[PDB]
Amino acid sequence: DAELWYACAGPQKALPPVGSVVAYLPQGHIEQVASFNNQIPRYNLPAVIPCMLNDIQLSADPDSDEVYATLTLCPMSKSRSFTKTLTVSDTSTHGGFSVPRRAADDCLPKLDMSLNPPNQELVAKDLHGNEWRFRHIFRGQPKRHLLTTGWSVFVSQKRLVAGDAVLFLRGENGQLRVGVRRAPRPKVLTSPTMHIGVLAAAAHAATEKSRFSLIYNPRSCPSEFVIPYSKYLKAVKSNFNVGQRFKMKHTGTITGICDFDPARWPGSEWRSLQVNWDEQERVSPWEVEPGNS
Amino acid sequence: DAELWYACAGPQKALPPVGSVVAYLPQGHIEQVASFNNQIPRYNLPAVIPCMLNDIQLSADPDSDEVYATLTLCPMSKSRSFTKTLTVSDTSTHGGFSVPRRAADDCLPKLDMSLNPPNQELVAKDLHGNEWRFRHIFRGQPKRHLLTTGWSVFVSQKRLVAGDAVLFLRGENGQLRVGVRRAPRPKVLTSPTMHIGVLAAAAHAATEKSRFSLIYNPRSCPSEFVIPYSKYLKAVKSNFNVGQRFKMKHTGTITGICDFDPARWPGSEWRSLQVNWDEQERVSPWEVEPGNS
DNA sequence: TTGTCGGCGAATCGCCGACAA
DNA sequence: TTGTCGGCGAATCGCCGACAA
Ligand SMILES: [Cl-]
Ligand SMILES: [Cl-]
Repeated sequence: DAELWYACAGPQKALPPVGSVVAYLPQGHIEQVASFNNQIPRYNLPAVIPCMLNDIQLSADPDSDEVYATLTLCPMSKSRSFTKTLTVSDTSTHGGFSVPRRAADDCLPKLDMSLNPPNQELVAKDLHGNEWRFRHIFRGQPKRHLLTTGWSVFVSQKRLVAGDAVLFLRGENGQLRVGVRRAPRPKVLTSPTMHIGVLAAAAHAATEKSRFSLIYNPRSCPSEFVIPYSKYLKAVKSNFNVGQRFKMKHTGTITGICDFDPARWPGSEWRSLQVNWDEQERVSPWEVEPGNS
Repeated sequence: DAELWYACAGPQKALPPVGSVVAYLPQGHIEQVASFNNQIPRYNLPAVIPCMLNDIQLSADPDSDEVYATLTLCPMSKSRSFTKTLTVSDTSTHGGFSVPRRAADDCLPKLDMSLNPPNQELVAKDLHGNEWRFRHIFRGQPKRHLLTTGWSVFVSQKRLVAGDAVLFLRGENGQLRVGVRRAPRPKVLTSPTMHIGVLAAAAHAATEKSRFSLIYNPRSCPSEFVIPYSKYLKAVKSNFNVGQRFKMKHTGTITGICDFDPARWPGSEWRSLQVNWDEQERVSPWEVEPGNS
């Protein structure tokens, strides 16, 4: 289910539609793969590459549960939801799970309060179609919504620890969906060979106008690097200036406008906005909005 | 400890020494990275690349325990040991671990048989220096060597299942070492971008005579692709012929001698020997020996 | 509102010879 | 030689209100 995939990725995540023109930004692709590790031949590669979004394949690791997507590019010429950060008691083998009162009313199905105690056995599917059975009971003094039977098994099988978060989604159907967003945490190739591979594949696809492929790792990608081409153009046509107040979907002030990496990426709009927050320091024009909406 | 690293990799594994000339075989490097997944721009890349072995870095995944090495190449112009495949009872929460009688005598320290029952608390370090305490008891009827206290914890923490194997090494020192060899089982880059990255990095290093780097995954590499250059030359000078009997460090018969992939790797000695076993079908001259020693 | 706790009953865990392959 | 089993004692597991933040 695609709604579950975006929930585990992040609330502000929504990939461009297949068949639409997108702006491929290689600086951001490298930033993603460089976050997995810690010079190279210089390629004549443009800082932006308009591409047709040929295909998207949402995927999830079975054992680890991390979500990722495979995108195919070709260079050119809603539902009720809630998330809770798991506490120590939630993950402890001692007790069960404390359901936020707002979540049980706005997300979980309504219990029969005429029962004593009100209870139901919920059944939720994860990203791989596996069913999970939870007993949802309303007890305690003061009274509360708890998940008892089936919760600790869910904790051990998915190896959940405190600080992690559990997700629940209820669509129009009675079926429930459950997800996991783990707290922040080179096996096949070294980083320079990964770095070189990204450039050469993009270069070959750019000069030949042939389609290539990449992996999107949402929870390991600081800034999206496949954005709608229209959103990219409207950002370029925008004329930011020093001292302007901006906002992010947190507020700050633009302190400068210059290139982020003028050595190998001259004239690039990537992270070209020097900013200072009010309470990371280099952002792109398309991820900010003038701070007076 | 380097002895533990090679134990977890495999008995027939021993990398060339640092500072020696090695034969880099890109066909085998691709075979390794293609085993992690399931067309590309053609590169003028030779089937063998003599390189100086600049550095080796043995490493091990902390959580998963898989071993890998980072090698740095530059193109040019002993101890008592035993291994047991873990049974169901070994991994079951029910009992402990059955130590093979030959292992306790030839590897583990000698128990004081004057005790009743003979026992000692062993302390072994894993690949990351963590200590593991096991009670080694000699009991049962018929009598046997068992590991009781500390074994089931070792099973749960390392997530061991039946079919996996445990290793133990005893050097000249009293300190013991323990290892794990798990049964046979794309996150950051797609396979074509991995494929392209291997070629381009090797190509750039070959034409510029600059040093590059790669990852060796022993338990995911079917045939070694960084071998001593002398061993490669002596294989080329060898004149195999059809019908010759060969042996592998299993015996068979050579049925043909031709190129393995004449499309993109013409005139390559890689897997250039068609063989038929007596009881996989394409091997290289340097991994076989005439079957009459 | 909700995280943590103690309390017991339920249950898995773990060490021990008893047995065949 | 050694894998699996039953047997109990040891122990963690799990559901329940009681309590403050
Ligand atoms: Cl899916
Ligand atoms: Cl080491």
